[PDB]
Amino acid sequence: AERKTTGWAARDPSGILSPYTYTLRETGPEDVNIRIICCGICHTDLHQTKNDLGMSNYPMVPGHEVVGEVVEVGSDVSKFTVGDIVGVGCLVGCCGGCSPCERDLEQYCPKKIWSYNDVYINGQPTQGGFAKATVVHQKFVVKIPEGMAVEQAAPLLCAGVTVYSPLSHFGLKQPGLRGGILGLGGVGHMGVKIAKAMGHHVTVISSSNKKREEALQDLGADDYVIGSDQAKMSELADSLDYVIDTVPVHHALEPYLSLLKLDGKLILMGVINNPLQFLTPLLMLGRKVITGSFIGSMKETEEMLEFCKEKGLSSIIEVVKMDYVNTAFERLEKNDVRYRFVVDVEGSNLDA
Amino acid sequence: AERKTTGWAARDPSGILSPYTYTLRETGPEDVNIRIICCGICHTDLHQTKNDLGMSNYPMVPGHEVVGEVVEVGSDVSKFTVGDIVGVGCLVGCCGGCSPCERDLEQYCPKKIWSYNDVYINGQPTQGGFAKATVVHQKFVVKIPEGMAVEQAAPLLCAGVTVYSPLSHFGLKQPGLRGGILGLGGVGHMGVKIAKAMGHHVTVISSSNKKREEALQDLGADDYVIGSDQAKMSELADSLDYVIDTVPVHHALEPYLSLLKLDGKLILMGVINNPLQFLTPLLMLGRKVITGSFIGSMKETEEMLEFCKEKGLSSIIEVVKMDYVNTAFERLEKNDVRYRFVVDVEGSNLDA
Ligand SMILES: [Zn+2]
Ligand SMILES: [Zn+2]
Ligand SMILES: [Zn+2]
Ligand SMILES: [Zn+2]
Repeated sequence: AERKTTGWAARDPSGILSPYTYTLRETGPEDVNIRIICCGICHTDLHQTKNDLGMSNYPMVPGHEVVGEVVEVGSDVSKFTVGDIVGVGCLVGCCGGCSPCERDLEQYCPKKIWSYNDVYINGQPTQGGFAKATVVHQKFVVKIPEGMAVEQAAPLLCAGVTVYSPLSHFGLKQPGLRGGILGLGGVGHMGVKIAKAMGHHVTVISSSNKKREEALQDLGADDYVIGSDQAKMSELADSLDYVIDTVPVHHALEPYLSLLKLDGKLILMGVINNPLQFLTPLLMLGRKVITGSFIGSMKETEEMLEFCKEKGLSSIIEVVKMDYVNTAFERLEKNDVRYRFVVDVEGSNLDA
Repeated sequence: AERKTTGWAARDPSGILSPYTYTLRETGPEDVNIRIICCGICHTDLHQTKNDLGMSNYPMVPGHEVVGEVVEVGSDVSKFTVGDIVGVGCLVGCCGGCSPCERDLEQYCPKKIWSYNDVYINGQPTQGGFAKATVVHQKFVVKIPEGMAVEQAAPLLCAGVTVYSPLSHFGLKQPGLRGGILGLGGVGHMGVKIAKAMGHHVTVISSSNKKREEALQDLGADDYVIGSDQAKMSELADSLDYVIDTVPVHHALEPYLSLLKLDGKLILMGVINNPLQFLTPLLMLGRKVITGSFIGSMKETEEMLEFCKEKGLSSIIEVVKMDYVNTAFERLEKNDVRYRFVVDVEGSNLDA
């Protein structure tokens, strides 16, 4: 293609990252060429890296929470002008001609191409944002809002829209609503920020008192309930408009469906690889919903970023240099990060 | 109270009906006193009768698809004028002061009182529509539309709104939609009528070729698929906007979720007493909904009846006299009815 980049790749299920040089494509008519400033780390990167889901193709450059600079723009693009600080999410392509793609629900396209570990329309293995540059179709790039900081808008490109997409789709953008956040991972954490920011009563549900300081002090949730403290669990019995169910492992749905009121939704966003249960007469009891959501579209990623700027959301990111990415992976695995990690990619890896 | 009626009650789990005389209440300020013309039979009546659900209180007069005449009206009622042919559904009371009752979603009230087998606000056991009369709170009575026949509007009071309530709530009243009707019971049968009448492509799904003539000839569904004929089951793989899941026993949800397109709903309306399964990454795949619905409110029962008159729906009812109710129960059990049963209650049971 048109020139080379170096970035840090994984090349076996041990997931240890070391520099890897590769060729980027020629900036085609619709493409946008980006000089990556920083890239965020989150568990997807930890999962594909070490294989885990049994489907990793190596060499693999992670990073899907990308924010950089348009240095070059394809023959047709006009949204972006060179110089613009832009950002790239989990996807880099879709078929553009099926009903999800026309509806601007391209994350739901059957033929979506992922940031890395996939293969693009030209036959090339997609590589992440842990590199000094990337070329991305203009449809999968977003202008990061003006006051917004780069390492700030990078968690927001992944966990931001995963929460804001349902909160916007299920009509839950309304002030007043009562929500539960079951699970305090990354998506959970953002749940308590975007929900609380939309004007919602946010109750964080867990299983131990470890996330009390986090949910109540650092997240500002209105009270914390242990999913096993039956006293307070029953006072909640028909008060919640929705539940953002974030737990990745198998759990009983019925205790959480129980907190829900008439027409209440349980939005599931952790992948439980084993079939979850529900007792059918209780969904009938409250015209309750069991649903799910896969990330966000690009229209919603604009919306969400704009929203967090307006409402001034601020996650507590920890910015590390690229030689630290392996210990940063060890710690993100042992949950030793003070909430999020952002790799400063202008803390470079020059390897021609 | 104020006078006696005779009707036919069940008095043990054998469910055999024989005349039973009892006292109706005094028409209180909000109450409406009705002279029952005809009453429909459906499986609820067959279930409570023979106990089945382990909770029947005897003596028990069935019938919850009631249409009769207001002979007397309480001190405050003004909707109804004596002479009006009215109808009564599954419920006869609710708390009137909780959020479902204010929202006009009274069927979802925690404190709803059922037609029979329950106990009313005055302490009296509620008794059905298999009697020559009943007194009902004005809130649980509906004016049967003008051209509409009495034995016609009686199936419609139960199976009508059970279908029309979700079809109206989930925004599925729109022409064009593709729906599946999984299960051809009573609710299923009405599904294929109200869906087809709203301007939908109706595909009836089953497990054998017995309901072909019924679904295609007598119901006018657009094609029939055996849920096990994998060839045609896979050509349907992302075409349906919704599924009215009507099967009362445990079944795999995932084959039926598979027919659904982006944002497709599976509306469950048969009570599976054992927890149904779903693989969580596929709901995430299509932002698919698993939901349920318990009958309809009274506003929706007006709407629905008015709708079936406008669209001229006509179920094939079989009108029997009250001495036939036991053989009619035997046959409704062996599914020997040419679709619905209606007991002519002006084919009387005088027993003082
Ligand atoms: Zn991420
Ligand atoms: Zn597409
Ligand atoms: Zn019925
Ligand atoms: Zn109520």
